[PDB]
Amino acid sequence: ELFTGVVPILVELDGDVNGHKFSVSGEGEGDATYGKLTLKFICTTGKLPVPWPTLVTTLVQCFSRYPDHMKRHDFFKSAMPEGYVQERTIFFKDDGNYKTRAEVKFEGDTLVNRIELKGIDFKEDGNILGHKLEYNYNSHNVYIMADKQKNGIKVNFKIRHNIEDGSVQLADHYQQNTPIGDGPVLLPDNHYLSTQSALSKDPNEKRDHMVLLEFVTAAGI
Amino acid sequence: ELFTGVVPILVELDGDVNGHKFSVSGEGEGDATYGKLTLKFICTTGKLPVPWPTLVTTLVQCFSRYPDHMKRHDFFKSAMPEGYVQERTIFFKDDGNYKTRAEVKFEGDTLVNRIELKGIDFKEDGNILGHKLEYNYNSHNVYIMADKQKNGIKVNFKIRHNIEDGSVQLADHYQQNTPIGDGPVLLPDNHYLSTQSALSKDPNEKRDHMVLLEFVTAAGI
Repeated sequence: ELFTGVVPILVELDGDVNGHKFSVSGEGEGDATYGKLTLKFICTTGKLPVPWPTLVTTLVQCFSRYPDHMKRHDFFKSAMPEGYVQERTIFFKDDGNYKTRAEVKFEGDTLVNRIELKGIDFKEDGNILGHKLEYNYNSHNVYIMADKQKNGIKVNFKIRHNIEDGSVQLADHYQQNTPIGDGPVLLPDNHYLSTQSALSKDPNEKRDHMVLLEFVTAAGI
Repeated sequence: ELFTGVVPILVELDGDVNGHKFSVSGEGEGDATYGKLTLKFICTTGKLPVPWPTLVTTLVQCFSRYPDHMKRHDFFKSAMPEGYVQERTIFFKDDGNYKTRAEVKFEGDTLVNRIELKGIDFKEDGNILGHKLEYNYNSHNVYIMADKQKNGIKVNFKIRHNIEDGSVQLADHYQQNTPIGDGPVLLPDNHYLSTQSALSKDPNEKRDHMVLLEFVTAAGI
């Protein structure tokens, strides 16, 4: 019953991409029982140097709806409330790469996801730094597998960001999660997470930001 | 100022696919100024014979946010409140096809979209009738062009529905819209509509249904 109700969420990211330093603070709430996520992110350091869509996977998979018969495969919720470290190496096809480390744990009533991001090799003529990506999102299947030795899971999927000239920027994701505590955690059978995401703005919001709504449901078992 | 506020929406579809007759009633509201759409659809004839995702494009493009400098390209809103007839021939790659005719007009305070759908050639072993499609949606760019002679627009795009085995069902859309009134309507320059859609369920909803949230913004000018 840690996630049985609507849980408040706080996201804090400090990043660095080709020297361009910035920060993003996010607020929202998620309903696990429904896999619904509702968040708002403001770029507290001015104008975001990178497209908002490229930070979507970075800025809380524990809010996924795991159907009843899969509750024994929910590593995310089983690491709570102590948490898990989420690391990723995301490769933007024919452009730079992001390296992010984040710890997502409960801090009282709020589920907090603190992250650090470093991105490099981004061409200044590229989609990413060129800001040639459209403000929208597709739906992908996120693949999970247990990592026995490390006592976590290995996750992996490819994101397809849309470019304004009907092209598609691919972004390969290499993700790993380990619990932060020493208590046993649920190591799951192979399965994926079907996730849908939608980006919108906010009229009454003056600062640079992104509104993100997202639905996630576990499957493959 | 017909669409300046939140407008209520009513969708009514009666369909026939390979003989399987059914009806879908939908309710919701849209905010044009924001391009946000929020609708809920119930299958009033029992269990929907076709996957809910295949009816998404069928079940009100006048709720798109047309940035200020494009208000002269908004055919949809310029046909109001009298309306427009929206016809489509959608071809499901390697499977059947849908033929839908719908009139969408204002009926008092509510924007009503009444539709008739006939689908044929759907293989019983196919994705569609086989219900092998996942309950989710991608984002596509809907292409508009004026149709001088007919006094409307020709619209066209391809939808990529996801299949549970990481495949992609393509669905070619051939759409045409003509005003219902004889007053002059705005014929637009070529441009597209960037649309994002997300499907979800509803806990307190017992009947067969689909919850659809959708963001649309005009571009290409």
